[PDB]
Amino acid sequence: APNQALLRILKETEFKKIKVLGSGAFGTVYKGLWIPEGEKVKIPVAIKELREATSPKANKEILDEAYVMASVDNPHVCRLLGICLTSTVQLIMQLMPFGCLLDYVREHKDNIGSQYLLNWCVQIAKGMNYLEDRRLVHRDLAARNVLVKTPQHVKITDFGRAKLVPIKWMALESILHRIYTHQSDVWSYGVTVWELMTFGSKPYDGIPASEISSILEKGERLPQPPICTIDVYMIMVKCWMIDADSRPKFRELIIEFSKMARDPQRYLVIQGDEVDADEYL
Amino acid sequence: EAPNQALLRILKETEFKKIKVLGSGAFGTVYKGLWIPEGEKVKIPVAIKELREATSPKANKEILDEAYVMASVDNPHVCRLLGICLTSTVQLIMQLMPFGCLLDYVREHKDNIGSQYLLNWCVQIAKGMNYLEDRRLVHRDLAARNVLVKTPQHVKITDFGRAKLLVPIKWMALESILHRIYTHQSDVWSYGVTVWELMTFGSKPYDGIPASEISSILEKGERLPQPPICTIDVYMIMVKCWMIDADSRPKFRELIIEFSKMARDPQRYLVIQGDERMEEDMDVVDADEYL
Ligand SMILES: *CCC(=O)Nc1ccc2ncnc(Nc3cccc(Br)c3)c2c1
Ligand SMILES: *CCC(=O)Nc1ccc2ncnc(Nc3cccc(Br)c3)c2c1
Repeated sequence: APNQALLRILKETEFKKIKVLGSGAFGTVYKGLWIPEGEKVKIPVAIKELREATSPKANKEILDEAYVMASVDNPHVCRLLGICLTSTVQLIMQLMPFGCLLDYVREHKDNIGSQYLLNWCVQIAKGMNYLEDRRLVHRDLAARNVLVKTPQHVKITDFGRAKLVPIKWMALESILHRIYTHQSDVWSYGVTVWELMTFGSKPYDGIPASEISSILEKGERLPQPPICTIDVYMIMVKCWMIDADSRPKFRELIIEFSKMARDPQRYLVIQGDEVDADEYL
Repeated sequence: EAPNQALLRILKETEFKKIKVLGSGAFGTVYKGLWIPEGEKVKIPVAIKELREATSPKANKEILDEAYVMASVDNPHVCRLLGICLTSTVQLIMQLMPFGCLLDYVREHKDNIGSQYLLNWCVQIAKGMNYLEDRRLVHRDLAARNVLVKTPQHVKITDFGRAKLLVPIKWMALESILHRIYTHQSDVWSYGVTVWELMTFGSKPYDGIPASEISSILEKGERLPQPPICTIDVYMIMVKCWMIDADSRPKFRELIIEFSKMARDPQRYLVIQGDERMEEDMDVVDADEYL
């Protein structure tokens, strides 16, 4: 029907960049402070200035992404706050205090519980299902791209493609033919999960990126994280089937983990197991 | 309701090669090959199964459930799955058993097999099948060419293609032939023929009989005949397993016990009268040395 989600346009002077968050091949990120004009309030944010090259073809393109971060309302996907109109469009968004899901697990890894890990998997599967339900391919899904609002709430948030290269996290169809379907995302999901279960291991460490396409024919994949039971590692493997049709659908993944979420210690073995923008409104 | 921490190693194909073909089921085939972990100067003897050639997805979601199972059981009497491979058409790795199919071993060293050796295998198998019936599972396919020999002192079941929970007709119960109904008691019928197989050192059950008159033969009340080296005490247990009434058949728990009695005194139940027992480099450690 009508799709009335506001796009709010902010002027740059209202907010400044503090420290750099990460770098992508085209464009970068900052964590900064938004200070509405004369409102005595400093809102924590995240800003993305475009890849500096700015030619026009890319601008009609960067904007379609802003359209999207702006048009989805779901508990599991970040929601875009503002955008800026520099010559090279910038995008604004609420900052998530606990950082990338990838960082959070490295810093409080001695403390993460089995109950906590499954809840994140079930949540992400929902966030990805919402988009697959909305017919949309993320194409870039992986640990450094899910966020932590509170250890109890996570949200997907990079859309660099959001088409409606990260090879280690891409399906075989992708590497060889640049074919992304909803099921090509599932392959990424499978590696994203392996990421949590190692609290931050680099998938395929030290394997030159070019030998990767050949490794997968040869039939090798990522190994079994320690704290994983075989019931969990099996779902990771199924997502890596060379046949895109053999992979689980994001709808079914929500369900499978919801089962394990009921009984976390039966599937995960851990030693010693046991101002806000959002506020703004 | 205890967690399942069974490992599943994923291997890349280049790490191992197929040497000679082993056996065949029309969809799928075995192989005996050599697994060579990357640059670890070791050649491990293996067995590989490249599943049946088509990869209709429907079948892939199915082939993997089998791998889940060979992987999830720890018992001295069931082979245990080592690795799997991710070709498009899934493949499976497993520790090779040096003495081959239990069906082959008995043909090549038949003039030397002793009464004590034969009963020990029966009691062992009964345990291997009980372990599965105890974990709610039907092989559906059990027969001589599917038990293996680790050492003349240790045997293990190993083929699951069917692996169902809840066609080799000569080895199937009557419920199976007419209605495809496998229960744990319908494996018992197979067991009965598997044993008859040992007691003939490899005779083809129902030889020359066209497979289609087999369902009719069984209602006529005929069955497999008495292997010579069998006393009637042993052949009776074979017949009881062939009762048309699935409820009349012996349970795998009870079979373990019955043979354990005969295993105490092998010459009182088996008559052999030869009775008494007993260039290719080695780079090569069998399944155990490598974790
Ligand atoms: C791990 C470093 C990091 O990305 N941390 C972080 C914290 C909170 C966030 N809140 C909102 N956005 C992002 N990242 C980000 C990436 C791309 C585009 C946008 Br506007 C925001 C984070 C990231
Ligand atoms: C009698 C020929 C034969 O099957 N020999 C043989 C020796 C050792 C084995 N070790 C492991 N597996 C098998 N067979 C087999 C069949 C199906 C699937 C798998 Br991965 C292995 C044998 C067989």
